[PDB]
Amino acid sequence: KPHNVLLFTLYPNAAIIAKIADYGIAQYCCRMGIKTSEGTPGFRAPEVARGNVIYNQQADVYSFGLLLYDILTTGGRIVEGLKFPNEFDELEIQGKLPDPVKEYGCAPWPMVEKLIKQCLKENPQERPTSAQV
Amino acid sequence: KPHNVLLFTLYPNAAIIAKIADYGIAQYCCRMGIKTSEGTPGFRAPEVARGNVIYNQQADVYSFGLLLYDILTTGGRIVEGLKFPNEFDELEIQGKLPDPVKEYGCAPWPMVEKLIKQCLKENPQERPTSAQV
Repeated sequence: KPHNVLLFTLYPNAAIIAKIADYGIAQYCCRMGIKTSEGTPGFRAPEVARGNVIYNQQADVYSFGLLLYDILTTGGRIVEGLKFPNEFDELEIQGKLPDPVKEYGCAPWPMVEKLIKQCLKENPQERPTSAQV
Repeated sequence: KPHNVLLFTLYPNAAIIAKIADYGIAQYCCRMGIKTSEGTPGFRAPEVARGNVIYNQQADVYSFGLLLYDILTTGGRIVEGLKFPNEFDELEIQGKLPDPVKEYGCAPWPMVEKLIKQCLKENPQERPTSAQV
């Protein structure tokens, strides 16, 4: 989520800025996948939302994509999700999300809107791996 | 003065933070000294204040000392100098200045209070050179 990302400095030309915390539901996914479905609604992969699949580490890429969608449009959809958590979760699980530039009115960043269109596909095999992102 | 010093970033672990500007009265002091007395009252050396001496580059060290006195006690005396510019100039020219820790109430910094006691002496020959500071 945009809440487990910790900022250590706001100076752009630093060496360490962002860090990751809150490893409460981190598990082991070697080759066989995972059956338990956990994660905050609205930041879950489509496979994580449903409880009838065995998903792999690549379901964590979708969440990153959502994070990059919130980083891009300054957390625009998180504010609106407070009013409608049901629509929040439904759209996050489904994948029918608005174009980030069109609605929230941000300066175009065409080389990360491509990532946001890549690592949000409903098919986990098509999303880039974490080493490719 | 603490007005010709320009800040380019407030991140301590940078490479360039402070810079010097406003070279309006910068002159040439090879070996023979200078006779003209110029500079903002309250930031001048004792020799600069009087107009009957031939001072050298080391009269610019005193000003630096005053700057380090304002950097230390967060520009304490500059605020009080607005109410009494005459006392401001008189004390700056004379040299009878209060102990920075005692009056303005700052955390002790004993290795820069030594500079403020060194490069504010009434005898220009005793102050450290700019390469020693």
